[PDB]
Amino acid sequence: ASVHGTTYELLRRQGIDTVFGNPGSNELPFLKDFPEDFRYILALQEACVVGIADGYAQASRKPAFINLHSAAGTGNAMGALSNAWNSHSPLIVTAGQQTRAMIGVEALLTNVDAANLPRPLVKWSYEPASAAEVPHAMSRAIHMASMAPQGPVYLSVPYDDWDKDADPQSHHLFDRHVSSSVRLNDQDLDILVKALNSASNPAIVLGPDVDAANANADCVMLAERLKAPVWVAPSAPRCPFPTRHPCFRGLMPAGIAAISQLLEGHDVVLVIGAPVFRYHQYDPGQYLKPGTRLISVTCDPLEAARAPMGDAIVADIGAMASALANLVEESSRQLPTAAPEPAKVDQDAGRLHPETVFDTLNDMAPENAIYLNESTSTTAQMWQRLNMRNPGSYYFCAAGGLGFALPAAIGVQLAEPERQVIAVIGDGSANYSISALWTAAQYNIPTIFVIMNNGTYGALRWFAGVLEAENVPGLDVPGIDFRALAKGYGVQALKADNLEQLKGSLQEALSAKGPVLIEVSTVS
Amino acid sequence: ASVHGTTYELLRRQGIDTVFGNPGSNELPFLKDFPEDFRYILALQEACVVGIADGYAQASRKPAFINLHSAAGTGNAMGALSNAWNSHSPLIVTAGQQTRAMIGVEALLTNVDAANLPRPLVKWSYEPASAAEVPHAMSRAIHMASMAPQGPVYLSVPYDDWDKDADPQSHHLFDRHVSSSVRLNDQDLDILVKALNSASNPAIVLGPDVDAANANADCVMLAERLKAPVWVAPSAPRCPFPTRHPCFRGLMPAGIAAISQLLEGHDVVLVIGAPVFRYHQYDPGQYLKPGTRLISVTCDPLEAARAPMGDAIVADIGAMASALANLVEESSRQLPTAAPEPAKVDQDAGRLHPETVFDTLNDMAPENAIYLNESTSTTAQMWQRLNMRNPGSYYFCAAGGLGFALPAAIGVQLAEPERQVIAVIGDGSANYSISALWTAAQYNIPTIFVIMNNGTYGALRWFAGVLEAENVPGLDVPGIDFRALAKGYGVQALKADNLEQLKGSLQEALSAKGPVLIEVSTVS
Amino acid sequence: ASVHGTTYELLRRQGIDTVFGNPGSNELPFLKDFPEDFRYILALQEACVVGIADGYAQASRKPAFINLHSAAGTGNAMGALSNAWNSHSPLIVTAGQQTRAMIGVEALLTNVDAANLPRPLVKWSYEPASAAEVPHAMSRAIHMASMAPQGPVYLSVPYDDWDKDADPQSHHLFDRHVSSSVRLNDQDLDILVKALNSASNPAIVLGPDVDAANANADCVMLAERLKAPVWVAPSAPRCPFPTRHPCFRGLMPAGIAAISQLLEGHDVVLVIGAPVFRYHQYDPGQYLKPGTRLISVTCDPLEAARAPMGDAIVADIGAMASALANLVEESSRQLPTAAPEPAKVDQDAGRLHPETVFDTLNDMAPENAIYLNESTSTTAQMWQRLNMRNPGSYYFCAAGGLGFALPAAIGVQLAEPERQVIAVIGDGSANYSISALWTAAQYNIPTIFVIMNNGTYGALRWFAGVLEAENVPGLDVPGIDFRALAKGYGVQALKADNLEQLKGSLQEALSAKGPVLIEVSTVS
Ligand SMILES: Cc1ncc(C[n+]2csc(CCOP(=O)(O)OP(=O)(O)O)c2C)c(N)n1
Ligand SMILES: Cc1ncc(C[n+]2csc(CCOP(=O)(O)OP(=O)(O)O)c2C)c(N)n1
Ligand SMILES: Cc1ncc(C[n+]2csc(CCOP(=O)(O)OP(=O)(O)O)c2C)c(N)n1
Ligand SMILES: [Ca+2]
Ligand SMILES: [Ca+2]
Ligand SMILES: [Ca+2]
Ligand SMILES: [Ca+2]
Ligand SMILES: [Ca+2]
Ligand SMILES: [Mg+2]
Ligand SMILES: [Mg+2]
Ligand SMILES: [Mg+2]
Ligand SMILES: [Mg+2]
Ligand SMILES: [Mg+2]
Ligand SMILES: [Mg+2]
Repeated sequence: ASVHGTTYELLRRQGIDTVFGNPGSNELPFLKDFPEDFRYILALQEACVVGIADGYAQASRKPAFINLHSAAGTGNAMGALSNAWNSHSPLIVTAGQQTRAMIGVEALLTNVDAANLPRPLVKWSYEPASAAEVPHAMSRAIHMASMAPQGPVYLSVPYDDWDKDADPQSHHLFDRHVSSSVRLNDQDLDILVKALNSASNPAIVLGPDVDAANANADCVMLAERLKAPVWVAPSAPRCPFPTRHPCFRGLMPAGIAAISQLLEGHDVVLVIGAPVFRYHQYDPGQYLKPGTRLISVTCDPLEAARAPMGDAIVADIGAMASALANLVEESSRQLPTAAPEPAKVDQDAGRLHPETVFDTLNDMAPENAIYLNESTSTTAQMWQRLNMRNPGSYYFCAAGGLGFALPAAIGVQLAEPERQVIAVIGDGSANYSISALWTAAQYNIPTIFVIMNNGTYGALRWFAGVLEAENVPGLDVPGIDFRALAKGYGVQALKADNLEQLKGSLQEALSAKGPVLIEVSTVS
Repeated sequence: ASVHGTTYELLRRQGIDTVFGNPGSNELPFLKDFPEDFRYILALQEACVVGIADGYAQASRKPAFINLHSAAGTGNAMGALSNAWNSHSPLIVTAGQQTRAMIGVEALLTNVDAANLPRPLVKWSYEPASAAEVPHAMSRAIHMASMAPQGPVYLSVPYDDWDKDADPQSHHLFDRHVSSSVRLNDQDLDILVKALNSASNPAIVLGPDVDAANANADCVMLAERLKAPVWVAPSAPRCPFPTRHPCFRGLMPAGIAAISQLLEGHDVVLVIGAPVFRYHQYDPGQYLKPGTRLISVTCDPLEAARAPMGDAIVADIGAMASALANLVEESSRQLPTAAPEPAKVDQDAGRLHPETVFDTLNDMAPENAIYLNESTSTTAQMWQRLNMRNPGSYYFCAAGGLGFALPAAIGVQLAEPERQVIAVIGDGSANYSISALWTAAQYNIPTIFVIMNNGTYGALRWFAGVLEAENVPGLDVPGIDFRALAKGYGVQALKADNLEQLKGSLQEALSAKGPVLIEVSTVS
Repeated sequence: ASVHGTTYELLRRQGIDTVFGNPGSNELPFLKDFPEDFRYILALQEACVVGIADGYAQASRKPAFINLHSAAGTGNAMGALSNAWNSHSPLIVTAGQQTRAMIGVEALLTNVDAANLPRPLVKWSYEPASAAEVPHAMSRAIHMASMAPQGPVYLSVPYDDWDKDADPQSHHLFDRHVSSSVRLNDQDLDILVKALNSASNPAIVLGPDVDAANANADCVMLAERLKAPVWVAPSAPRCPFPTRHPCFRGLMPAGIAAISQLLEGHDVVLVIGAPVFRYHQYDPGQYLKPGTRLISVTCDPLEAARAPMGDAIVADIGAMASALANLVEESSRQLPTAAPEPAKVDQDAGRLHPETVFDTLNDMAPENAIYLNESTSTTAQMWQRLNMRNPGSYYFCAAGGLGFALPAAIGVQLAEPERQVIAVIGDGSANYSISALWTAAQYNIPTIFVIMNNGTYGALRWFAGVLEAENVPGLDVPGIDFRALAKGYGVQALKADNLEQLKGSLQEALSAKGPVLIEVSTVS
């Protein structure tokens, strides 16, 4: 069989039925005779292609397959790959290369030294040495993306390879299964369990790999047994815990001093599925104050190695959370009391406070809504004001790279047609991947986009305060008409200039059959 | 003095007065106290930032300075860097890094293994080992970008470096001059001149480094003296010769067979400032037929090494073109006859043929117009139908990466306020860097954008023919309203649905004070 | 024709007739049917292979061809490649790779991600995508190594490629010539010449690229015309000037302060063919004192960019030295006074002072001897005490990596059979590449090896003084019998335990027909 036929058979046998792409000449021999059991999702720029695929992979908890055009297409996607690396997203990024005989003369569209292009943002990067072994290289890519710690991989394929005969041993690839579903050996697990049972004032911190593993419910059980407060680790890309559960204590600020203050007094701190820690802002102080032992469970050796404190165990989050939840004793300590309800902020008949927007969303959205956040100055309020009961309910750019949420919201909605996706995106952030809107229109993917328009890069004004930076250019973005941008790409466009309009526009959007963009005038 | 103060002094002393950027926290300590003799040009996404800077650099024939945000911002610009590499654009790309103390824990916005990120698309990539040596690193970056063969470079700077004391010997950097303005030694130059003088039927092929060097007029003199036909090398990123000069024979098709047939019969072919050759489509045949000797003058050792045929000389294009033009004898052969005028294609009262669009542009645009091309199915007709008499009159994505022309047209217009820039961009290509429109509106940069809307990726339909590729998904882009997109970013939007409307809209756009977008309905 | 046949034809047509190698399975399809007009030089370890080839290339002023075994062979040679990079040695390093079909499974002897292995120590590194284009890749490698600035390159070739059919257009590669023989344009050259003519107290500093270009005689004329003192730039890999010419001022110490003190009072300093500057030890101070302008002529853009001071011109050293020597005016100033003769140090009838050894060598060696230095604590004395009148008379590890001189002395002797090579090597340094001795015995290459045995890493004891480092382990190397090592590899072994024995052993060695090693007992 041809490399083309064999490769699509491998993909379908490994569970893949969707190609996210932006096409070019080097990809036509791969895309031709596109099989009837596959679907192609076109996006108009490669940051959008990868963002959509990323959302889809994160929500589906399965690998997503991408096809880009040579160096220029790969290059346009590299900011998106930076986020995918930090979120451990299983992305198989393929890019078409020139014919083997043209690479050395560097014909137009040659991807020069291709394997090096996406580094250091991929787990594995490769250009096969022969056409016949392309299916083997694709198998390697699929498994490298899917094994813990999951992440993006890159495969560059010369376009003349697809019509060649595949290695006739390729069929052994089709049904290979690779497991990383491992947990600490019994002897050492029993020791850890005794340490948790012996703690007088334990605390738990959860990161995004909990939600990726769907270990949320096991973490709820563990927190209830230990009667322990639970925080989400800073710079959170996902939500690993029901945010109105009595044990929940919210998002940790991404500051060294802020976090060691929160942990003080807790004799054992158990961190599960997070780096230790994804700090951000300048906030100097102690990593960990005296009297606290930290134990980290992570799926990623790189995280375990770089932690500045604590013991670590490298294992599967799902398997470890399930084991701990079922082995620890039920403590007779008092169960924590829930955090108080957020205060209502007064809202006059003018521009909307972000607190008003989140309170209104929480009042009106379905209880299984999925939120994406790229409204960078309002994250703390978002976490306080949205009740997110279910797994898979929150996404935020895991490497801080803007241009994630708008396309990712489309991919999430494609993966989860039964759950309403609502992306809350600042006016600045919306531009990075604005053309992704077209894909929602074209494929009638009913994502709701809430644009928080205050005319400025607001979070950068906050950082300017922290960093004592005055006379800084480039912080204001006046003169963008988001309803016109939405019309440009075929998406229904509503406005909300006051609270009454916000309520009406959301009511309408939640009743719509296609995607809807709401431009909200928010306070500066 | 501080690293901040010393670095701005180095930049101004080296002739830099403009920063193209999209800001973030790691860049605030660089951008604060922004000096009064500098200007900042904001763009909304980093492919746009780099495209604008690239157009500015290419048109101004001087380095452009860029400031991006860590890995995510750098990553978003990597497709743009692929084009810049191929066009030898002197781009100084700086990116802010986390504090030195935070890199090791990989805080959010740490650019991990930063120097490797932009490779292989840069000449030089570096992260300084100490704050005090940041000015030295910047000096190295400036000169690496500016020396032949010019190209992009990358410097990653931890944000805590800017407030530190600079090396007190940094002042030696300020006025360093580095020259690569070199040409072949007299003995070997005389040998080359004799070979040209005795050729019976010479031909000349010119590439983009001729236009970069402003060697165009010297090449006209050389062609007139040798009485030689002149072609532009394939996949042309720039125009190196007056396109209605009698010697001019047009753009070479980017095909191996096509080019060897054109050169057949010419005993000596002199290639100046081009790779040998930037082939593209599948078009197998001989590189060079018997009876022809090829001599290449290139500024780039990499080009010289990879040519499949001919002798090469690595030298400055300006210096070599000037020397040759002034040393060769005047041949008594007949001057080549000018190419025939293109035929006027039949045009009814409906959608526009591209030939009609180019004929109308050529009739109406000023003689010193500057064109950019990202209308990928219409390039051959564009070259035939636009009379471009002056240097610096044409730009096309040098690596074939879409998303170049829209932002680059803004940078070119900023560099050349006295020359009307007209970007001819397909409906597909327009989306890659659509947000760049905002920069033209905000800074009132009066670029004209002509969107050729035929609803499809037309060039990919053509490639599908050559590659015999049927049932290919993703080739159509219906449902984009470009007038609404322009309104979204504050750019005046006109329509042209037929020839009368095209004439009217162009007359208006040529009389406008700000940027204008014209959406032209073209034939499928 | 086969890839094998075509590749050997390319090598011979490009002037290569010698393969330096250590063989393995992946190289047998290349080495089989070895052409009768080629010679193979075997060495027993790959650092030795590369060092021998390096000496041969440097002395012959032409590229040398190397064949190593996969990753392990390449890896064993990487210290040698570090020296080759710094000396701009034109080395074509080929390494055999596994068959294409086995690279992806990573069979034993697969060179994984091969092109990245030798980086950053090579100008170009590549693994061809198709067998048919291996001759093209070899052409690229030859020209990349040979173009200014010359340096090592790497090509990894799957072993199944050699028997495949070569691209039948490969014959266009055979006679390609690339010239980098360029110099500054007339206008700017005349400006430089006027600045040199107007200088009141010029100084000249010369580096290794002068000797590589055989520009030595032109630099002598330039110095005589300008009546200027001449230094050799620090950490000198080669000798660019007659060391007893009256202008010669010796080797610059490799310290920042030391060099600015030496240059004080000189209004113009012209540096030719050197980095500015290859400092070594800690010696902080001013790079250049006020009142001194520095102008650097270098063949290497990387050197020009990183200099912390001065103007620079990137051009061919041969072409520029010849041009300047012939254009400058004869100065009316007095010629510099020759340096005084070195003093004779007291020498008893016991162990030899190094000064005694060098004085004796200078008294006895032929005037056209070629010296190599890897006696690290005695370099200053060697430069003061050896009269080297001719080009090509001195080599020292250009990156400071020990293991160079012993093998390189064999390659230099192979390249220059009419000049006696004398390598002066410390007892510590001798061990790094000791097995190279076998190649001298086997091929009867009559190098003389003078081992300076003082039982210690003496230069490191000096650095420990500068760095105030006490209680350092590993500085002594007692108990090595060099006469036994020489016998081990079949090289005649003599001793010199006092001055009379040194005189006798040198007289004998200079009359020998094969290689000779002399173990000299030197003071500690
Ligand atoms: C690709 C990329 N470029 C720039 C930044 C820096 N970024 C940090 S937040 C921010 C402002 C975002 O503004 P907006 O989306 O309007 O939200 P606000 O801060 O106003 O709530 C910027 C530009 C980034 N993180 N990623
Ligand atoms: C970044 C990037 N992605 C994809 C491609 C492949 N590309 C080749 S031409 C083309 C179609 C462009 O369509 P349009 O601009 O409408 O012009 P037309 O071909 O219709 O004239 C595409 C998508 C590319 N070259 N660069
Ligand atoms: C590969 C390598 N390893 C270690 C060193 C460090 N090196 C600097 S000089 C020196 C001592 C060499 O001793 P010897 O050759 O006996 O000469 P001496 O210093 O005694 O004159 C050492 C080990 C080096 N330069 N290169
Ligand atoms: Ca067990
Ligand atoms: Ca905002
Ligand atoms: Ca189109
Ligand atoms: Ca000249
Ligand atoms: Ca010693
Ligand atoms: Mg409305
Ligand atoms: Mg990279
Ligand atoms: Mg000359
Ligand atoms: Mg390496
Ligand atoms: Mg003997
Ligand atoms: Mg003896």
